[PDB]
Amino acid sequence: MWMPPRPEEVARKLRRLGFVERMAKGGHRLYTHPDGRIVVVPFHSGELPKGTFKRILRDAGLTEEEFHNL
Ligand SMILES: [Cl-]
Repeated sequence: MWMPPRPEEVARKLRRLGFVERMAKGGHRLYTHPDGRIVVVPFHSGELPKGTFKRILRDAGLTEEEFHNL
């Protein structure tokens, strides 16, 4: 089963990989990693739509596995 992740849990996992928050405005935050990945995450809702979660994984350069273990 598809379990919609919470945006703040996604942000904690990104931060554990070395992404750092560079903008916070309008209920969104933009995170960059030293290797140049750039990821925007919406926080206005408590859970992310599937497509937004899959956009975040794409832009973060992650698989589901790596994601869940952080
Ligand atoms: Cl980990």
